[PDB]
Amino acid sequence: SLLSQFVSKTDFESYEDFQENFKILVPENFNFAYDVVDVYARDSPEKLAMIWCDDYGNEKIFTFKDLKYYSDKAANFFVKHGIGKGDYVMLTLKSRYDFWYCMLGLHKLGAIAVPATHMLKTRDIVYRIEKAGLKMIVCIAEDDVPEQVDEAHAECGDIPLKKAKVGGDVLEGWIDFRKELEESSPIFERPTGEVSTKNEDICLVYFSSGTAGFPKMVEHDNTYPLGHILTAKYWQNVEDDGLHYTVADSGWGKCVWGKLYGQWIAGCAVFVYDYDRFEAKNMLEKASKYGVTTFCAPPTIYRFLIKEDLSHYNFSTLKYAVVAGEPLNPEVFNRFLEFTGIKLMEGFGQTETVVTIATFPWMEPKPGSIGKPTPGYKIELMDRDGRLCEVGEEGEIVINTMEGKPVGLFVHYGKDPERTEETWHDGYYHTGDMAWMDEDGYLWFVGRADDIIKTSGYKVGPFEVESALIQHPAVLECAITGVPDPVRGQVIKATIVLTKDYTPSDSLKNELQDHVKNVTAPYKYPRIIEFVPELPK
Amino acid sequence: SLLSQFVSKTDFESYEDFQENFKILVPENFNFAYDVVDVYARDSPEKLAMIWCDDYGNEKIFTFKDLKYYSDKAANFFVKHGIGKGDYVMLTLKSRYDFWYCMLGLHKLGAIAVPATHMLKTRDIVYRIEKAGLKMIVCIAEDDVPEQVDEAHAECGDIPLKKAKVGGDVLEGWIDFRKELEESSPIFERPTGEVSTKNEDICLVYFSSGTAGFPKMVEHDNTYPLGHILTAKYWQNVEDDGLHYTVADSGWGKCVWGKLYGQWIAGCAVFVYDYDRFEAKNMLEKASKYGVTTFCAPPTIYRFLIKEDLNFSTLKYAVVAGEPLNPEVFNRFLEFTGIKLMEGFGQTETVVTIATFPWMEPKPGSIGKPTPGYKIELMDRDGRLCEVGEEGEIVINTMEGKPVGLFVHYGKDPERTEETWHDGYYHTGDMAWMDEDGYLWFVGRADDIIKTSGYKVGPFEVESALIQHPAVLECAITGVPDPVRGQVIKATIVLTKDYTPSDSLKNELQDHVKNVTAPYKYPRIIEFVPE
Ligand SMILES: [Mg+2]
Ligand SMILES: [Mg+2]
Repeated sequence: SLLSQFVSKTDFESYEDFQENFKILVPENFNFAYDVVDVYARDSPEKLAMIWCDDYGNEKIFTFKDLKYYSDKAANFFVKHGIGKGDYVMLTLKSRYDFWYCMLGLHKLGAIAVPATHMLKTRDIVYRIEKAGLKMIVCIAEDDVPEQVDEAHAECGDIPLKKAKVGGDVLEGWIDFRKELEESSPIFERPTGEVSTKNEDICLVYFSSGTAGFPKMVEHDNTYPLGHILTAKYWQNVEDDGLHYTVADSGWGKCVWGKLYGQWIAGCAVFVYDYDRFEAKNMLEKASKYGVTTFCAPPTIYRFLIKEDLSHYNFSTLKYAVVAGEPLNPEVFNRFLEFTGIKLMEGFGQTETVVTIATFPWMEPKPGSIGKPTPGYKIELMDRDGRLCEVGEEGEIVINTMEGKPVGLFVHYGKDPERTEETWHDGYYHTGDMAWMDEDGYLWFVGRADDIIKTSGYKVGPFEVESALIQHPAVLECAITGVPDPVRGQVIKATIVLTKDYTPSDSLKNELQDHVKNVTAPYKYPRIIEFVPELPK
Repeated sequence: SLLSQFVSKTDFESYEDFQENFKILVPENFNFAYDVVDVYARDSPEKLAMIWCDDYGNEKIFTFKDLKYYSDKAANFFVKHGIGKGDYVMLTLKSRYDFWYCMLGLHKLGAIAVPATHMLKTRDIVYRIEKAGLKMIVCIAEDDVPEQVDEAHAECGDIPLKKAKVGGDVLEGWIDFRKELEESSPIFERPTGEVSTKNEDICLVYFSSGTAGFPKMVEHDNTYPLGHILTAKYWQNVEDDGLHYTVADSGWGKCVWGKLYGQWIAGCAVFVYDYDRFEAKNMLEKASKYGVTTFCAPPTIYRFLIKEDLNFSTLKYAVVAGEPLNPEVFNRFLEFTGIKLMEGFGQTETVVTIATFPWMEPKPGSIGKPTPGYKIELMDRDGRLCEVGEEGEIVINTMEGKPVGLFVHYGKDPERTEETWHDGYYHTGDMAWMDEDGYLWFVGRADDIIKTSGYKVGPFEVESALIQHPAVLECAITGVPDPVRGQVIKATIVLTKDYTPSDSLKNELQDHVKNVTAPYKYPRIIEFVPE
């Protein structure tokens, strides 16, 4: 592995040793695709990078030599269609192996990758075209995505948006990605001089929900991949040798936390299972068969896995498992440990960061607690007056950046200096997450500082749902809030004032839920609706 | 002139006929630099495009051939420094003839021109760099502009921002624009295929004040220059081989309303007078000597002109826009010249939308009647249309499609775009009423935007500046009516524990705002309150 090249020291004897002695060593110029993937391709060509498979018996085994080859071809494909340094390209690719081709190709070119969920609806896509200034969309042919894109394109008018799809029939106005990719030269001339990437250049962007209005663009620089050394080597405890499996769709930040940067730096292969319908038994059988060694999933996924006879799939190779995204009930921890002999080690962070608080391998877990701060991240808890919190009091998790931006922290909200300044000022970046610290130094997440809702892993801005709801005739006014939930953390509640023409009923609730699911990504639908004569203001 | 190429017909007998029958014919693919400037450059090389001069003795006469030549050289200069299609480039060039080179060069590349005032301070420039994703700034060497840009760059970090200046000594990390332009090849090949421009491509962006927060990017597509056919031929009444003079700095939208697009389409040359301090006698003498035939200025300029004893024999037509017009200014100008000031109106987002056209008798103080193709309506709080005498918001009905000249969106701000343009109407935010004769009377903003001597100011631009001072705990910025200035900026301020109200403090707070943001925004009234 390349790990030792980027760190002060690889292994430590305790959390305290790790805190005192760990430093990421950032090279004068770092580009992940060139300095990790292409290095392996030359020095260890046959080293495994990725095991990919289907629910259709399709299997693709990628070495780093393979990934250099297809990412060079991908870079040329992008150049062919006028994509260059700084251009925003959206990727809606689920877990097609093409996602990895495109990411690496865009990194090589110095273009900007914008992964997005396949669940996006027309108005979501319009918003992202406009906010990012997208020059291209690369998407699956399935799930009516190209149709949603075309609808969005029509909304924007006859702009020169490039549209490439993976799979499917020939579509008028659409590029066939795989065909053109195969036709592309495997010789990509690395950009040099001023057109070459620098550490500070943006390479990756995620749209992330805010407390008011629509999702903001979290922009990450070329050193971001290095921050995931902490995520992969120290939190996930991956091994060169190994096969790491994080359950995450490419549309979400967790995909690159678990299926890309830090894993590959640490020399660990990644397992990708591109299924359409989650089946716990399918996931278990495939993961066991391919010999997955380390695992990450949200508590929801572990809930289904533990309802299966885990012992029947003698998951013999599983050596370490981590968890993040939803509240960890100790019962999930215990049942998993009783089946496997493995303790679920919880970690924490944000689209804007890498893992910032985690239960590291030298720590005994406190089931429910996110653990202790990651080295290099000066985590503090700040109250409403800008003062710091002592042990036992709730405050906002903030990151002290007075000595410089930690590796892995975002640069800004893209094209939004106002929101950036509001959230990051006077030497602290504000996560918007609330926690308290116990006497042992363990942190306990308590919720949001704002109106953002977290529902079984999904971060939801209330206005995303409110704006959808107000478009329905029956809605005069509405308020979207989260209500506590033991399993899902929170669920989305709509408090609605109906128009004169309508009366409250379960049927109408169904209709309004259905309306939301057709307007915006369906995970945002209000699970609880209450009809009221008036709202508080 | 190329006017007839772009319209259904040119001649009309009344406002009614014009409003009913005028239509712009938009080509399949239009790029102003190629389809207007380069056309004249080939078919009529010696045709006059621009007379440029100085307060310091300098004169430059530009034909269209000259302009093709230098804009081709400018395009290559931009390419050399990595500027291509869709790249935002800020131009802070006062009235240097270099503005024209750069604008046209950027159009040829399909890059995006962002003109800006020389008055921007560091924080203003940082904001624009970050909002636009600026890849280059081309600016004057004077007026401490390169210093403000350097401060801004330092604030942004090690970003790859190209910095080019016009004039001045060598600066570390700065490009010498004029030297490098002269070294650039005059051979430029029009980009084709994936690299070529389309009607829907953005070519021009202005930062424009909003009611809340910092200025928004008004983005205009490649067809926008055609909308100024209305502004130049019909409102300004320019003629083929005339000489049109609009008094406007290149940082502001009015410059392209008066010194570029519509004028050249109509075959009329533009007069550019790059002075540093305004002197009415100097302006009159230059305009007269060079033979200006048509004129536009804001009311403030007209007021200074009339305080002079007015031989301007070539002047045939004069228009006014940008500030409320007092009938006394109209009367005094008519008495001096025999020319009636014909008022027109619009926004950064549009071309001329309401005007006193040549067939109409002006009502001094009224902005006139709707431009053909702009379905101008007055709308109440209920989305209903207003009757005569009723104040409503000026809205533009776009249900039949976007009128030529209307902006595409607020760049990178779909939320603001949707808030202002939805359900078939673009909301201008300007309030007016219509009289019995159909003439429109402007009455103010629907929002908190302040307008002072023609300067649009978002209150938060001044509020954000003031709150940086230790003395200010809270503050509100509002407009108070002024007969000369339209409105003046007032700051109502709650002070901190350390400070005490005084005229010395007011002065320091005014000075502080002028150091932080463009100084035209300083609060002229300051009221200290307990709450
Ligand atoms: Mg480019
Ligand atoms: Mg760009």
